[PDB]
Amino acid sequence: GSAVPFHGAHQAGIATPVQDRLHFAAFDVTTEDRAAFVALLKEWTAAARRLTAGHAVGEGAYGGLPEAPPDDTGEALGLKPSRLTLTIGFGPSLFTRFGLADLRPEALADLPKFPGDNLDRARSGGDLCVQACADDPQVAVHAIRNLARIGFGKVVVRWSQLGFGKTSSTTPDKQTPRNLLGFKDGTRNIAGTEKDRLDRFVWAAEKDGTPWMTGGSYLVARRIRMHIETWDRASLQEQEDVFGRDKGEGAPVGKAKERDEPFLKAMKPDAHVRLAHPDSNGGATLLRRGYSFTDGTDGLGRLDAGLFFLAYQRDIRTGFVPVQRNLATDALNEYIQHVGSAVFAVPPGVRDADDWWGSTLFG
Amino acid sequence: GSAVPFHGAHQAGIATPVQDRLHFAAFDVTTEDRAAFVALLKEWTAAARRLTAGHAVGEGAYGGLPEAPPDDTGEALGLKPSRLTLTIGFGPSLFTRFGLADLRPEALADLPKFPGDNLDRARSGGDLCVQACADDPQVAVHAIRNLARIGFGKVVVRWSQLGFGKTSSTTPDKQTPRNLLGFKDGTRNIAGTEKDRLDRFVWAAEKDGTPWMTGGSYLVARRIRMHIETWDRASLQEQEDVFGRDKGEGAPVGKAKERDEPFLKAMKPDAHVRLAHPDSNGGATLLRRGYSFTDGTDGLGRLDAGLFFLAYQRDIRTGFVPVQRNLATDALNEYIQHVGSAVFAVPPGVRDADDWWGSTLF
Ligand code: HEM
Ligand code: HEM
Repeated sequence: GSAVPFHGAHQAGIATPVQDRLHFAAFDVTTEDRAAFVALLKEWTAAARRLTAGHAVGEGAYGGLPEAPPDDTGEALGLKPSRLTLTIGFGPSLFTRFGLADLRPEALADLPKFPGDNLDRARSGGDLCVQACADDPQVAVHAIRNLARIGFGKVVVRWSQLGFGKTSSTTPDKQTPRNLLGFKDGTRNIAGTEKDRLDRFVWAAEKDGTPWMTGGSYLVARRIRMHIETWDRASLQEQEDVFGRDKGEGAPVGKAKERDEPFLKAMKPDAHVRLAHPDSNGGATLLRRGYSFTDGTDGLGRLDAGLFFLAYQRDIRTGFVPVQRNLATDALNEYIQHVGSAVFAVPPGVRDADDWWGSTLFG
Repeated sequence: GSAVPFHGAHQAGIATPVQDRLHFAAFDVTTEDRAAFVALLKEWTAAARRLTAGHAVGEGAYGGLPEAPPDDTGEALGLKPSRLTLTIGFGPSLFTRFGLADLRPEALADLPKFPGDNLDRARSGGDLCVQACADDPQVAVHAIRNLARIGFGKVVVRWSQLGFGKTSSTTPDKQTPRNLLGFKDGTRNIAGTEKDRLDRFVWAAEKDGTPWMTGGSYLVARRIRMHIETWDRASLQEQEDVFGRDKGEGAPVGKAKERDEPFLKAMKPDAHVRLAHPDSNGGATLLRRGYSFTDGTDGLGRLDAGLFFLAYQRDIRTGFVPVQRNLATDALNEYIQHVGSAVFAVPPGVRDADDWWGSTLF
């Protein structure tokens, strides 16, 4: 299909079909004035309604007064909506502003330091995020560029990441995508069709303790670099032993098919799948919605490439934290490094044409 | 999703329809052994035949000996060829090695300094380049990665540039793409069907004075930063005056349709199209084939944005040089800065399955 509806009980871009491309941006707030910030949220919501339907923002990209700047910067003219979704989230640091300190959710927990972390503070944190997903990267970039422009004077862009998954024009919808290590990635995940599993593991409930967040979720972002040239010198057996699945079919060891359920005892004790599996973590289960990246080459000639990992969950303390803690001895650690991090509370959806992003928090 | 044929009188990736994604790499050579370098060119050619057909390199991505590394890194398994083209070029610095000094073509000229240039030396130059273009970014990264792996110990990556979306056209029958300033870019180019114009302006000929380059071309690459804060506060009229075309349709000033011919005297004297047009430059004409980029933020609260400009021509001295010199007074200069530069000789095509990249030189 061509467009994804913007309105709902939940924000789109979480349980809705995974699009081919990502532009993720974190913003910092520069105003102290609550009223001015609320005004921005309303203007952003109006723009998002236009963008997700394939229309220009405000009065358009051309045809207005010649002596005024155009309302829309124009680089998406002639393109389709491209299944664009725009998903907003609020960082812990937002809650030190506007008198919000007592409304920070307990489920919006600060992450501990994990072994091997090497976080760049410039590419970590942020007061706000917008996740822009679409099948055409120019559609996603146009959205971020215009939201940043509307917000100028009240917010700045802290850090930005481009990503890619599959190319849907050429690649069947049911084929699992491969990551840049060459392994199928996504086999055992929560799918958007699994209503009950979403209620149990992804959406915040009223009884969880923070009423304004009912129908929202909690997001963890990790920029994870791969040591590509080291990995490529490893033997085939070493690579398969790191994961506990074979590289060609992606079946669990001792099984024949990708979707065969794993027998954890046949994998090495520090294999990634064995450590990450819910049965190893008291039942803890995540929705993964991440994207590959390749940014260029670094000063030594090496490929700057990896996984921009995104996980959604009902509570950070019972989702990402236990699972990542259990990866302390993962065989994969030799070939990766976490170099950026942030956490966000993703509010409930925009109910109808008169609602706006953050209305349950701000009133 | 289809394959583009690899063999021909010319390399693919020039007159070919422009693909959605770019991965460009420049390499420096680290061996002094001519025979070892020739062996690398042959192994690279064999890999390129596989990659452009959607097959894995060497003996494949899996099912070999458990105790050896796979020949192919595996991340393009199950993907279509996706119009992958691989185009190789040789930089001026290459000709200081392997006894090649007297074979350097005259048409491979060093560029002069241009006013406004702020060139980063680390993201400029290179002994050789590979341009990988495809509709799928994973297919393009896979090709560059596997070529670099095969070359370990003989070549190193100097610098690379990814392009997320095209800003050029060799197919006038299809929609012209927009750059990040919001204007159509590629209306008046050279089309892949225009055989006469390609022979006059793009392909090198025997009589030009370097026999080994017959059927090849010359490439200029310029990395250009865009001052999008400054641009986004300009009025609509200011933006249109800079180019000489309207923003919505992309028609020449005063006309109704994109593809109507420009009437240059109705444009401002410093308009980009007026200064760049062949009629303003003694007939000099280019094949433009560039892509947009964004590499994160600038550290000052804004998105970074630019255009990786690529031009092909029969002689650098009669193509890019005169046109860029004429852009000294361009109104666009207020909004852009050139921050990287490289030139390359692009050899002729790989004729058949016994031929190899660079065979006419070596
Ligand atoms: C570059 C980093 C990573 C790579 C390359 C990677 C790769 C993979 C692969 C190939 C699988 C098996 C196929 C599948 O079920 O998806 C897998 C499964 C999984 N990964 Fe990772 N992963 C990475 C990081 C992480 C992180 C940071 C977490 C959580 C903190 C995580 C959690 C999981 C989970 C929960 C599973 C599914 C296990 C199961 O239920 O069978 N992964 N990963
Ligand atoms: C960021 C840099 C640039 C931008 C945004 C830009 C934009 C444009 C636009 C919008 C057009 C009109 C549509 C078309 O015919 O393609 C154009 C035309 C053209 N540009 Fe540029 N351009 C840039 C840099 C350059 C450079 C560096 C050169 C060559 C040195 C160049 C050469 C041309 C030529 C030859 C034309 C066609 C003129 C004609 O025959 O009508 N441009 N450019």
